[PDB]
Amino acid sequence: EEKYYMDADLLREIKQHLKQQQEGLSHLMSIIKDDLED
Amino acid sequence: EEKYYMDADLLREIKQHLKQQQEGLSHLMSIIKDDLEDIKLV
Amino acid sequence: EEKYYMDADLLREIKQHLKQQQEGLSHLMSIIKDDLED
Amino acid sequence: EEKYYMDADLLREIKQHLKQQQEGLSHLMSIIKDDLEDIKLV
Ligand SMILES: [Ca+2]
Ligand SMILES: [Ca+2]
Ligand SMILES: [Ca+2]
Ligand SMILES: [Ca+2]
Ligand SMILES: [Ca+2]
Ligand SMILES: [Ca+2]
Repeated sequence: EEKYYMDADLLREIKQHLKQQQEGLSHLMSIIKDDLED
Repeated sequence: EEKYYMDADLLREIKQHLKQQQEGLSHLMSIIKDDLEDIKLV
Repeated sequence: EEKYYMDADLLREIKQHLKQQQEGLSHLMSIIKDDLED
Repeated sequence: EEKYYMDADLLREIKQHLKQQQEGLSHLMSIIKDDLEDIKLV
């Protein structure tokens, strides 16, 4: 079972990056979605 | 059929997103690399 | 009305980046979502 | 309550995503900057 030790700090930073990226994309969609469609 | 105008607000928000992505990727990749690399040749 | 000229190539690259980033995040969610929840 | 193990597959896919993000941001930011900057001092 291949697995990787990490501290809570590193896992938190990974989680935060994914969350913030999604939030950013959703923010952009709120501007550009209606242009992609018309 | 080949050229577009983009509104200022949309361009501003895109540039801000890309800048923030970049700052985030750079930090995250550096800390992942340094934490997982536990033995390094001097 | 402040606006910015660009060619189809540049707009396509912007669109592709946003689409590919979303796809990547959705891909990661298909692995990590059940860990975030339990 | 302070340390974790991450499975190999999840780590692999995260690293791949970050690498791909980075390659994409670098390219996109460079072409945006160069296209919008239309006058440059020699
Ligand atoms: Ca719009
Ligand atoms: Ca407009
Ligand atoms: Ca370490
Ligand atoms: Ca999982
Ligand atoms: Ca496991
Ligand atoms: Ca130009």
